[PDB]
Order: sequence, then C-alpha cells, then structure tokens
Amino acid sequence: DIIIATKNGKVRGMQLTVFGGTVTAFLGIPYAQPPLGRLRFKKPQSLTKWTDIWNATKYANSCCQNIDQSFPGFHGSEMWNPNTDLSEDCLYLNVWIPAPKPKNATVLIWIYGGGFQTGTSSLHVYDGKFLARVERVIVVSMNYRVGALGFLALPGNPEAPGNMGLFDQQLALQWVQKNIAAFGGNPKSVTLFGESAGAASVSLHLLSPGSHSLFTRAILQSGSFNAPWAVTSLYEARNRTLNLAKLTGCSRENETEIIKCLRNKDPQEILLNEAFVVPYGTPLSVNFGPTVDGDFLTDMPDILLELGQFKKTQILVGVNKDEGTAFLVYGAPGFSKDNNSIITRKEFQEGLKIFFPGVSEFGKESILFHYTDWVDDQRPENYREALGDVVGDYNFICPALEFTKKFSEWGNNAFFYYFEHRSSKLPWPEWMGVMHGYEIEFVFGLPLERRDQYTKAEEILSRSIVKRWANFAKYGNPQETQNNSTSWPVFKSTEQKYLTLNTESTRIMTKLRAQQCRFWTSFFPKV
Ligand SMILES: *[C@@H]1O[C@H](CO[C@H]2O[C@@H](C)[C@@H](O)[C@@H](O)[C@@H]2O)[C@@H](O[C@@H]2O[C@H](CO)[C@@H](O)[C@H](O)[C@H]2NC(C)=O)[C@H](O)[C@H]1NC(C)=O
Ligand SMILES: *[C@@H]1O[C@H](CO[C@H]2O[C@@H](C)[C@@H](O)[C@@H](O)[C@@H]2O)[C@@H](O[C@@H]2O[C@H](CO)[C@@H](O)[C@H](O)[C@H]2NC(C)=O)[C@H](O)[C@H]1NC(C)=O
Ligand SMILES: *[C@@H]1O[C@H](CO[C@H]2O[C@@H](C)[C@@H](O)[C@@H](O)[C@@H]2O)[C@@H](O)[C@H](O)[C@H]1NC(C)=O
Ligand SMILES: *[C@@H]1O[C@H](CO)[C@@H](O)[C@H](O)[C@H]1NC(C)=O
Ligand SMILES: *[C@@H]1O[C@H](CO)[C@@H](O)[C@H](O)[C@H]1NC(C)=O
Ligand SMILES: *[C@@H]1O[C@H](CO)[C@@H](O)[C@H](O)[C@H]1NC(C)=O
Ligand SMILES: *[P@](=O)(OCC)N(CC)CC
Ligand SMILES: [Cl-]
Ligand SMILES: [Cl-]
Ligand SMILES: [Cl-]
Ligand SMILES: [Cl-]
Ligand SMILES: [Cl-]
Ligand code: NA
Repeated sequence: DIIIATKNGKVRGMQLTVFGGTVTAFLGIPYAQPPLGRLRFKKPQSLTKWTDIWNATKYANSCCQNIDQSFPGFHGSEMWNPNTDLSEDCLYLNVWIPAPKPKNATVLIWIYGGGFQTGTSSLHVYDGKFLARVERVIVVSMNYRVGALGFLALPGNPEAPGNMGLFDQQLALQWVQKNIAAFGGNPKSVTLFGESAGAASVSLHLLSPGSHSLFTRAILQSGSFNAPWAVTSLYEARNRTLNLAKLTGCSRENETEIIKCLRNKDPQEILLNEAFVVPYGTPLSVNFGPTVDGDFLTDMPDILLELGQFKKTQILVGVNKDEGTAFLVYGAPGFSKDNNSIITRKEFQEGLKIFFPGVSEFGKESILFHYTDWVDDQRPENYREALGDVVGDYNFICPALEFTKKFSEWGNNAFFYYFEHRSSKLPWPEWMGVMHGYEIEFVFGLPLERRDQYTKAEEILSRSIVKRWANFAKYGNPQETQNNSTSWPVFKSTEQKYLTLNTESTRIMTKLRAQQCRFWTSFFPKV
C-alpha cells in the first residue's frame, strides 16, 4: 500500500511489475477544478483539498475531441485514438515512480501531440513505466483541453481568452513544482518533452514567462512553434470563434453574450461544428490552436525567437526521415495505404492543391519547380516521394532546423537528431517509410519488452535512445557514455552537425535538407 501526501490530499497509487522489478504508478491525479459549465473556455482554476484518499489507480477521462474514422479497424490509425472515456472533466495527470521510492529523481514531463485538437496521455505508446524502471526517472504526463474547448479565442476577453490548454499544461507543471518532492522527485531537474503539437507546446513554454521557472530543459520531437500549423493569427482566431457562433446559432452582438451562449451548447454540438469554422482545410489543419493572447504568449513568437527572448537552457530537437507520408492518405488523389501509390505528375499537382489551399498558383508552381527536377525522369515512384518530402519538409523538418538554429545562436547547447529507423512492427505500408509518430515507442522503451516481438536490433536501439534522453534530462548532454557509442556533437549555426538514429551505425552529418530548407525558409514565406 503506497500513499503519498500532496498539498491537496493523500493519493493512493498502484504497484507494477516491470522487468523483474517494481514501479509505482499513480494514474489519474486531478490537477485542477473540472472546467465545466461556467468554467468552460476559461483558464484552469486551482484545485482544493480532499481528505479523503484519492485512488490514483486508473487512467482518467480524455478531454472532449473528434476521433479519426478514416481507417476503422486499422491499428495504424486507431492506436492514436483516445482509449478512455471522453469528458470535459479531463484535467488529470499521471506519475510513475521507481520502486523503491527515489531520493531526488530527475523528472520527465510528457506533452502529447494531436494538432491541438486531439490526444491523450493514456495511450500505450506514452506509458512511462519502462523509463521509470530502466532509468530511475520520474515520468509525469497530463491531459489538457484540445480543440475549441482548449483554444477558442475572443482576444483579451477572460471569458474566452485563448490558450486555455496551454494554461492547463502550465498548471500541471506548477503541480509538479509544488508536489513532486513527496514522490521522491527533484523539482529543480525537470525536462519537458513532447511530439508534434506536444513539441510545439514545449517550444512555447520556452517562450512563456509564466513557464520559465517551472522546468529545467526541453526535448522537441517532430514539432516547434514556428511550424506553419502551430500558431493561429488573431484575425483567423476571431473569424473562427464567430464562425462557430454562427454554426451553433450563437451569433450575437455582445461578444460576452456569444460565449455565454456557447457554454449552454452541449459538448457534442461544439465538436461537430469545429471542422467547418474554416472554408478550405487540410489534413494538417489546426482549426483551434495557440494564439498571441498577451498573457501566455506576449508577442508574435517568431519575433521572440529572432530576438533572443526565451528561456536560456539546453534543447534536444529531432525529426523522422519520412514525416510527411502519413498525411498523404488523408486526401491526396491517387494515394492509398493499401497499394504502392505510384501517382502521376497531374496527381502530384492535385495533391499540392489539397495541402496548399490558397496559396497562389505561382506558389504551388514554385514548390513543383523545386521538387520535381528529376535525376532522373525514369523512376516511377518519383512524384509519390516528392509529395511526402514536400509535406514533411514544409511542416516539420525545416521549421525544426530553423528553430534549433535560431535558439542556438543565443549561446545555448542544442542537439539535433534525424530518426531513420522503421519499426519491424509498422502496420502502415513500406512506401510510407520512417513515419511521423513512430519514434515515440522507441523513446518510451516499448522495445525493451522482449515479450513483444520487436527485433533484437530494435531493443538495442531503444535502450540506447532511452539512455541518451535520460542523460539529457539529468545532465544536459544526450551521450551514451559506456558502450563506445558515437559521441553526439552540439548543433551550432555554421556547422549544423546532427546525429542519425538507426539500428546499423549512427552517424554525424551536417546541414540536413540544406537545399530544401533554403526554399521553405527564405523563399516560400514570401508567396
Ligand atoms: C472568414 O469566414 C468567411 C466565411 O464565414 C464562414 O461561415 C462559416 C459558417 C463557414 O461555414 C464557412 O464556410 C464560411 O466561409 C470566409 O469566406 C468565405 O469563403 C467562401 C467564398 O467562396 C464562401 O463559401 C463563404 O461564405 C465566404 N464568406 C462569407 C460567407 O461571407 C473567409 O475565408 C474567412 N476569412 C478568414 C480565412 O479569415
Ligand atoms: C491505389 O489505390 C488508390 C485509392 O483508391 C482505391 O483504393 C484501392 C485499394 C481500390 O480499392 C480502389 O477501388 C479505391 O478507390 C487508387 O486511387 C483511385 O484510382 C482509381 C482508378 O480506378 C480512381 O477511380 C479513383 O478516383 C482513385 N481514388 C481516389 C479518388 O483517390 C489508385 O489508383 C491505386 N493505385 C495503384 C493501384 O497504384
Ligand atoms: C536535490 O538536488 C537539488 C539540486 O538539484 C540540482 O542538481 C541536479 C539535480 C541538476 O539537475 C541541477 O540542474 C539542479 O540544480 C538540491 O538543491 C536539493 O536539496 C536536493 N533535494 C533532496 C536531496 O532532497
Ligand atoms: C480506494 O481503493 C481502496 C483499496 O482498494 C478501497 O479499499 C477504497 O474503498 C477505495 N475508495 C473508493 C472506492 O472510493
Ligand atoms: C455585454 O453583456 C454582458 C453580459 O453580462 C455585460 O456584462 C457587459 O457589460 C456587456 N458589454 C458591454 C459594455 O457592451
Ligand atoms: C551496453 O551494452 C550492453 C551489452 O554489451 C547492453 O546490454 C546494454 O543494454 C548497453 N547499455 C546501453 C545504455 O545501451
Ligand atoms: P501533430 O500534433 O500530429 C500528431 C502526432 N501535427 C500533425 C498531426 C500537428 C498538425
Ligand atoms: Cl504499439
Ligand atoms: Cl532515373
Ligand atoms: Cl553508436
Ligand atoms: Cl537531405
Ligand atoms: Cl531557392
Ligand atoms: Na522562386
């Protein structure tokens, strides 16, 4: 029986057997007042004592959100869907700890992706018990509001100010500051880590003065706040808030009256209209995301980044070899997960239309010009490969590299990875390669479980990544120092060295996608 006293009450956890040892898991601790009724669309409110032993013995509700129904029955997509009840009452967090209780353990705090519209901490690929067992760190993860319920904005209006879900993440870091010593944690050694929209969220906590003192270091997997999908403009945000009002018949003249109307709507009506607050959309659409609210985010974040206005600390930033492929089967003509998807030039051009809505005709042509100068015109998989590269370079790889670069220019050590291993167990087709999302299970250590059908080379790759991630958290340096591993150099502007992660031999390379990112980064933002 393990009871820990928190500032708010006692919590009971549960014991788990992991690799012939024991981990204590406290799943589903509340960290804020449920954001129901009058609290819907407001910032999270702090929680008050219970007294009372809260049983933290199962995952809590995931936050309200639309689900992916493109491939029913398919594990590839469905493994990403929520696996606990959806509810507005979703402001909970999990803590895994080594057994025996550690003395002053480094803490890893996971923030999930999901386009800011979906996601939950209770996915099996986010389970923190292998890390706690193997590296003796504390792993913490939290649910935070997504979609309109998390990011609806009527700028400056405390009834609906924007960024509520970022504030939920933030109030969870506060909970770790106040409470993690009780569990054997070190509040002075906390590393935030996240993937996709979770990584962009980590990058914005680097920018937020309210977050500065709530953590030590940061890890960004496939995402940064300068990615083109990560920040909504004040103009867009309003248009979308009002379009939601119109679609739910909540149009008004008094903006606070609009919000009052939206709080009477049932969670489901709001969810069902979210998708149309926008005329055109893409498979990377973030209808309701971060905005500049003058609170969480004080200025346009590109300005903050450029001018050195962020937390000074080390970062670890990486991307996967084939970020863009997963998205091609959510609407690009000629694509399918059930065949090899050899598309034509005309289909490629149509695909650009899906992913670059408007986007001038000249813009789309320039993308076509940069990516289709074949060497050579023979290769039938040409146009199919070019479209995924277009998508992953624009949306993930080039913003990550540009982020790392601008961050490093202010003096801090930074380390960049390029993840090139495709899981032996991937249920997606071979042509999709090293997909977005599929480093996560390696970082969380799932392949350490032999019972599980990953190869030997995969167990070894994972064990090594886990060590580097843990050494980063504890010591600011992602080395694996014992097994003659390749040493991981800092990423500097000028050299831009990065480390490749794969089962065969890991290399030090330079200037990833140099020629492609010159296009996305200097030229395209003009069109
Ligand atoms: C701001 O919104 C307008 C339109 O407002 C929207 O109403 C919503 C209920 C939604 O269903 C959406 O379809 C509708 O657009 C956007 O302009 C729209 O673009 C096309 C033009 O062919 C029309 O179908 C819309 O009716 C038209 N506006 C209208 C109705 O006046 C506009 O793009 C958007 N501005 C942005 C992006 O900030
Ligand atoms: C790979 O499949 C795609 C996707 O669409 C198809 O999925 C297949 C597995 C099959 O069941 C098919 O009936 C299903 O619609 C194919 O794209 C389609 O190409 C067909 C050619 O008959 C067109 O009629 C469709 O409009 C087009 N689908 C769309 C709208 O995206 C694709 O041709 C196929 N390519 C191969 C075999 O290499
Ligand atoms: C726990 O250690 C505290 C200091 O933490 C520092 O050392 C490393 C953990 C590293 O991550 C640094 O960034 C931190 O500055 C110390 O002040 C506390 O008193 C310790 N608490 C205990 C042992 O109960
Ligand atoms: C919490 O769990 C304990 C131990 O299993 C149980 O005895 C106690 O009644 C529980 N409290 C509840 C069910 O609210
Ligand atoms: C709008 O209506 C709200 C509803 O209570 C009210 O509080 C507010 O004063 C009104 N705003 C103004 C000043 O127009
Ligand atoms: C070091 O290598 C041994 C085998 O020689 C292996 O079992 C262990 O997992 C390795 N440690 C790390 C952190 O990779
Ligand atoms: P991520 O948050 O993706 C989920 C892994 N990204 C694309 C989904 C934001 C648009
Ligand atoms: Cl899995
Ligand atoms: Cl060729
Ligand atoms: Cl190595
Ligand atoms: Cl390259
Ligand atoms: Cl160019
Ligand atoms: Na050009």
